[PDB]
Amino acid sequence: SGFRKMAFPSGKVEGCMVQVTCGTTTLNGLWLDDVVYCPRHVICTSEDMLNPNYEDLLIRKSNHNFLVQAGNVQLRVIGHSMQNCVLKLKVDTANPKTPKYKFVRIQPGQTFSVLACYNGSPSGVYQCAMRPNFTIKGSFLNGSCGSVGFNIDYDCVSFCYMHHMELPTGVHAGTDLEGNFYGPFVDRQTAQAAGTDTTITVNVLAWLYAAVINGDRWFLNRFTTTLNDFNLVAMKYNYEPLTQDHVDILGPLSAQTGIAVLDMCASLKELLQNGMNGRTILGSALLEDEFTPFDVVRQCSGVTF
Amino acid sequence: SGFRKMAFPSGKVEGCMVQVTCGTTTLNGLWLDDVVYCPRHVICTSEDMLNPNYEDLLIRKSNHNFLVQAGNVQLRVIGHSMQNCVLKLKVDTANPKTPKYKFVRIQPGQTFSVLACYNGSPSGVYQCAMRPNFTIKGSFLNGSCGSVGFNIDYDCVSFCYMHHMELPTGVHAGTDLEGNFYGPFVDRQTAQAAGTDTTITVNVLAWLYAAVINGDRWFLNRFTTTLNDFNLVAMKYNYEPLTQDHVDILGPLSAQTGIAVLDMCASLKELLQNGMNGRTILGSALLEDEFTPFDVVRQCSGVTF
Ligand SMILES: NCc1ccc2c(c1)CCO2
Ligand SMILES: [Cl-]
Ligand code: NA
Repeated sequence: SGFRKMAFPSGKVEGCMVQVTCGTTTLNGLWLDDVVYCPRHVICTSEDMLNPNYEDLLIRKSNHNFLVQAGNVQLRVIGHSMQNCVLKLKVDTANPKTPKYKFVRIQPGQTFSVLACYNGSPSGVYQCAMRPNFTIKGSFLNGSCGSVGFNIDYDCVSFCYMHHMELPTGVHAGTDLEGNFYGPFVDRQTAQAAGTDTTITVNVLAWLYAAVINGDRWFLNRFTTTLNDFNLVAMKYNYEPLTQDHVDILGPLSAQTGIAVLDMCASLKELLQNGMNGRTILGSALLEDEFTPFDVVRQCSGVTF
Repeated sequence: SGFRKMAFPSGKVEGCMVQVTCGTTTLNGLWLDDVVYCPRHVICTSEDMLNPNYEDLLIRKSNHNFLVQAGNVQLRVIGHSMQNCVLKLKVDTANPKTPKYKFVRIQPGQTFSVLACYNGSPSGVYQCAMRPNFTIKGSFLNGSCGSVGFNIDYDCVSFCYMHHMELPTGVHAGTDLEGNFYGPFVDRQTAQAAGTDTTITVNVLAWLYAAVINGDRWFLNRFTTTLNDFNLVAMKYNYEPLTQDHVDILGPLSAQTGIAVLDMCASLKELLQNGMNGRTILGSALLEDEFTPFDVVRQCSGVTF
């Protein structure tokens, strides 16, 4: 028993992290087969940062301008190109530690593990969710750009995030591994802000099921509700709308615990309208929304990688 | 910016996890050099759980009674010995993936990463603290025994915990890697119960310093306290006593933020009296006690906001 915010084991990704230096700028790269991926803003000085022309900045660069270190071994860059906001550095050696992998783009509300890295060395791992406002509430210091996020399904690593920047509120923005930003952000120093965030309803429900499975039941009640009724409540409390597909995804947990989703929606309605009355749920005084239904099932089932 | 419960990258430990089978029982083992460490209760049978005599159970075993599987490979057991509550199986292959490592016994309040494993395969990684009552609040299902906890300050893995059992309240008990239990617990199924747990005061103070470093000051006040008056108050809320050692340990964070340790104690006193009045600290509505002073310094910027 027990329920913890849990990251995937990070070993398969640790073996892919390299250090990329261009000029005075050092950050992290992802080395897979014979390509190192990193943010294209690595090629900017701080003046270009204000309004960069990335194709122009890249023309000046020769392969030898990119210093890439894998541990204490240098990698020789033999080609370079840009895809959206990522730079792709062709190297002369395929990574012998390349795992089975795919590039995937995730949806807001989905969770993933972040391997935070500095100078090509993994420093920590934690679990994140893509917020509805397309930021992530990460923990990142200067030098962490190019750190990546991922999930593991079977033996295949699905890379979903590469870290690019921090917004003024201290939350974080980045791209998928094809260099498309999550959210309405751009890689330059201009005025940018996170939009108003909302709470991930299906994830809060999943976490209430996790609580019940772990013996925390005080919030259960006799009442049920309807989607249209609940979604009016959700809107009022800045929760994402709950869809029928969300209800279906929670089906397993409803059958396992004997609490139908709209039964649990009635619990959540009452929590939103009245608070927790001094109690906690799974050790939290807040409603937790960064566990997906799959996360709850997986941790309450013991799946391995 | 940001502040997360952050585990160490798990890859160095992942490459040490094996499966140990004795009879009908399978759990996890830790393979370092040519030795596999696992809980000695793997040799218990179903009527041997209340008062097992481990010396008598072990003398009846031959090396080939121990099945050790490392990934797809069977390891050959060529010797065995018991040390306190751990079994040490000598095998005929040194683990080629053995990291630099040491065995460290930790004190209550210390944090570490847990690599949850089932059948020798890692499932996930999360952060735990050794509670004042010598339990940990983990996430462990049947088959998780022999999972380990560790830190990796620099490049050396300090192994500090091996999981043995779950107590009636759902919390977890285990040993150091020399097989000595944390707390008054024994590897018998006779009824035992964790002592009343308390809050790790020095860690809460660390986390409040983390909140100031990341730019939040709302909970400070104009007051101070003597160390003894602080302790007289905090023990009425089930907080651990704060010692001069703890005050010394917090010196660096005090210097970085400009807030004297006993002034931060006065802030904590008021937080216990008032609650948070609808506010949060580093995203939490409760006072967090599983970040040590060392953790905060490792994760936070060196420049206060
Ligand atoms: N706006 C994120 C960002 C961060 C660094 C950097 C750039 C953008 C361009 C030059 O270097
Ligand atoms: Cl310690
Ligand atoms: Na109900």
